[PDB]
Amino acid sequence: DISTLPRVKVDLVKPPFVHAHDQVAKTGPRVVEFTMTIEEKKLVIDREGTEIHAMTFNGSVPGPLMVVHENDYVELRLINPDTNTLLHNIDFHAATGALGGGALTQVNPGEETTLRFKATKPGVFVYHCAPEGMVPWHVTSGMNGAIMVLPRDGLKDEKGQPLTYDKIYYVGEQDFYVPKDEAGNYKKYETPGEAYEDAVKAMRTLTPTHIVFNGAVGALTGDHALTAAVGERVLVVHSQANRDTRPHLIGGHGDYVWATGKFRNPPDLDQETWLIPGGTAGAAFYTFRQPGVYAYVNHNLIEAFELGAAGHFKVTGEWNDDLMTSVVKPASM
Amino acid sequence: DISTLPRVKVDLVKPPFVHAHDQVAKTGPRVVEFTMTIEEKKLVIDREGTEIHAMTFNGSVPGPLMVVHENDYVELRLINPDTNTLLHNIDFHAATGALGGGALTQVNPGEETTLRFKATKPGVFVYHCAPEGMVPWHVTSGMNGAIMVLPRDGLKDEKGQPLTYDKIYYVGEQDFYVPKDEAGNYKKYETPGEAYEDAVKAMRTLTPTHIVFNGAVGALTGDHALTAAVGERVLVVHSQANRDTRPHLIGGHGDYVWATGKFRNPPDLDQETWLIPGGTAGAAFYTFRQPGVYAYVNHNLIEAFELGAAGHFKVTGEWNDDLMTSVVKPASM
Amino acid sequence: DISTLPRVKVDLVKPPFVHAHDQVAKTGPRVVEFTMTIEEKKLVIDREGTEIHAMTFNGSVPGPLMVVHENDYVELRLINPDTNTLLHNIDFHAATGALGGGALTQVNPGEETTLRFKATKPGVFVYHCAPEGMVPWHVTSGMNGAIMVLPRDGLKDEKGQPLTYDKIYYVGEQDFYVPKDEAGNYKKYETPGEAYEDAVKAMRTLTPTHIVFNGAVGALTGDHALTAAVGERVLVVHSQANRDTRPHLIGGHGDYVWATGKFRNPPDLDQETWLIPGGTAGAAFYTFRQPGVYAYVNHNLIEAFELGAAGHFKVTGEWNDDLMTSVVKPASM
Ligand SMILES: [Cu+2]
Ligand SMILES: [Cu+2]
Ligand SMILES: [Cu+2]
Ligand SMILES: [Cu+2]
Ligand SMILES: [Cu+2]
Ligand SMILES: [Cu+2]
Repeated sequence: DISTLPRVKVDLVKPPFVHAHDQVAKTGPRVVEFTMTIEEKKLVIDREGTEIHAMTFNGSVPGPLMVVHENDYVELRLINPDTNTLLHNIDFHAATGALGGGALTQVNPGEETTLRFKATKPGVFVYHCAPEGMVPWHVTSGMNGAIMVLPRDGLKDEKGQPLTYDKIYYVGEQDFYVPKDEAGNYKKYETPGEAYEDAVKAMRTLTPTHIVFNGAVGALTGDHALTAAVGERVLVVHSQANRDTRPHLIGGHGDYVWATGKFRNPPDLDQETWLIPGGTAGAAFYTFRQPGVYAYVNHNLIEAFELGAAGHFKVTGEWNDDLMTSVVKPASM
Repeated sequence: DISTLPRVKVDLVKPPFVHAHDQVAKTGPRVVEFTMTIEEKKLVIDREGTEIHAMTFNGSVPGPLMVVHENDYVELRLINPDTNTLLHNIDFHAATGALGGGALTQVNPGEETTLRFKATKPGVFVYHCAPEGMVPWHVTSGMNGAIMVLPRDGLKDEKGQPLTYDKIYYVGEQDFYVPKDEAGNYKKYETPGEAYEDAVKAMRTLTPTHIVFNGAVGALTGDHALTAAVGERVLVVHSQANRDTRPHLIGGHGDYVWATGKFRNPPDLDQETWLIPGGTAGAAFYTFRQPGVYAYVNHNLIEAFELGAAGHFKVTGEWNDDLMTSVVKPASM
Repeated sequence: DISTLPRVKVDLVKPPFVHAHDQVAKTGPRVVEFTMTIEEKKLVIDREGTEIHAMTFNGSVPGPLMVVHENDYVELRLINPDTNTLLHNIDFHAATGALGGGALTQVNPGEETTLRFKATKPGVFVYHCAPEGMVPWHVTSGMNGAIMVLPRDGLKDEKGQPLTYDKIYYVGEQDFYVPKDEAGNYKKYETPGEAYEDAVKAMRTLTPTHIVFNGAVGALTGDHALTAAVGERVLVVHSQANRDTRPHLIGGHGDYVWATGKFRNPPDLDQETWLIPGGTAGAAFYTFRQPGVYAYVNHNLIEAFELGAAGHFKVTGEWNDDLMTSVVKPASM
């Protein structure tokens, strides 16, 4: 009887940060309450000032990471304010039935709905909007995020021993298909409805114009680089709702990787690069051993360095000359 | 001595259905006899009436699923009637030697041949036509299917416990490259030979014009949706002879997945989406828990919903409100 | 104290061959010394005579395979002669810190440097050039290779039993983006610097013009086919620094495959085809059972047979009619 269960309200945070949670469950099963408000908004996605009409959960691309434990119930209040123009819904890949919830959560502007589902399988999972006839358009306008369903006893390695992370970040990777004219310049529009046939044509090329982390070129750089210290254990959750990616930590590794995101499987060890298929969330665990700047990229390096799928970590601490050293610094022959 | 073995004749069925077989072998090793007749034919592949010259095994795209057990012998009588125009052959990825059989099965119109091979490795495997100099053209005209080599003791989970399916379906996914003129309209042709240089150019774009299940947009919908009941265990075999795909059951999961199709490996558990590389067959096992319509898609959602790689399941039975429920149906604020 | 360790000098060989090494380590940890000289050079990459300005480690595309054991130190002397025009560096995916070494190995023409790192994780790994602001351009001009870090006790199967290879080959797969004019003809250039904005535009299409093994169409054919004998155990290391590939041995299998290349994981068994993500090296072990010609391909068959990603094995020995035979050779009905 669900009404006998504790309820807990979560207040979400903006990616790449993740709301507070406990790895090992400190309570029995609960109903975990979340609220998200849909926001259609203009977003500038590159250095050149290219502007799109983004479709967001809670104002960000990606939407926020939700965290529960296996056999909790997720109860989502989804709000579509009357300042929006389009119908939206939500499909959770974590959920069972009704198109992931999509068939039950169609909200017009000015409506809201509350969906409950049981989180029966542990892992990281994509969620995304999916309105009938308009699915890729909403997804590729930014309307996707992820949910993490932790095992009740937290994460385990390939030998069943505990893995505990000190920090967690969520990297949402977004492929955009900004329409171009014949000469190759992007079109700008007053409303989201002003793209539709042009959006379909752009999408049908299967060639993104931009591929970004956290909604824009350079979003995870500068004052907004990810941070860690030497010795810290970091979990990086990465999602791609529509298109394959291949993450890589330049200067590091994925010590334990669940490339397709599902924690009942043993992790793959010592990965250089891993493939997260489109429509999937994955997770990588790494312990930093060297200080300095790292680049976290999609290792199609054109996608990384020309299209935008690159971020930075800035790591503090002690350099280890045993692991790497410059024996003879660059100099003339 | 092969002549001392039983012979059994199989009569194939059209995809997505699968001919009758036993999961656990009820006999010793056998010579399993199959006959396929090659048919070049016009196929309408979309709602707009786009017509191609398809190259088929047994009249369908994909070709039919063949089912044997490990250490059976497969004996295929391959017929190329004189009503066809092209030379064809067959390469079985299940087989060892002679380019999968391709070097031994070149048949001109008006010829036939009989190939035998031993099915030494368990799994699902692609088969496809592969004539020297014309390989991608034949494959991407539809001339591919799959073969399942079951372990003699049937399928097993990650703990070595039995997995028994109640129903099986075969989803062949086909990338087509229909040539376009400068303005973007498809060209139509009187004969298969009328494409060749234009076909090569279309293929070299690496951008399919259509990606379909069972040979056409919408083929696995309506009266031709896949069916199941709540509680039934379903195996879905999926193949892609040329290009990566990432299947996903919208509203469900792959409870046990062999993404690259080979049954001596433990399955991956609880998959949302999985990557089947081009040139591979994979298999997913799911037990339905909720009734209703499900969409089975390639989760590049542009490929699914714009290019055609989407089908439906229609599931009968009892809705489970514990797993999912609408707490507050969509309504005005 | 590293100065107390033995030093051993390796003399590299041209791909697809691999320098001499021992699978099971016959010594304790060592400092393994390598020297590579960067060469910018014109390369003809296809049958039509298309010429690019390649950027190479040691004169070849790919760069040579380096082989060490886990917990050895790699000490690389990297030389950029004054006959080159560009700055270069090196990032080892095997290494920890400083962008894989890239931050420590920037060499102008006329400079050299010596980097040391500890090979702490076993596997095959990509290495590539990565100069700030010019990363994909250098990589997709050929400036990448791989390093194998063997476990000290050699390779093991999924049951922890030894796997010993008789022969090893290294297949580097390269995506090139040769700029085209409006009509579709390739542009030719006097210097590497003559591409830059045109190179970026070509890359941004995400559509390679050529995908080759060992630096050219047909490089691993004819007198340069790979060779083996029936009964021989062969390890094929395959790398792709920028773009996914899906290798397949036509007529064979990957008996044991580490698709993402990391030897602390059990291999996948009986693969038909496997996905090596861009930015990764993988390895496949096969025992030949049939003589004849095999084709080793990327199983996007357009990429193989139209764009160049195909090579051959020529295998000597005894045909096994139990595994495959032509029962009735092609003939008229
Ligand atoms: Cu939406
Ligand atoms: Cu989805
Ligand atoms: Cu054919
Ligand atoms: Cu094949
Ligand atoms: Cu370089
Ligand atoms: Cu790299």
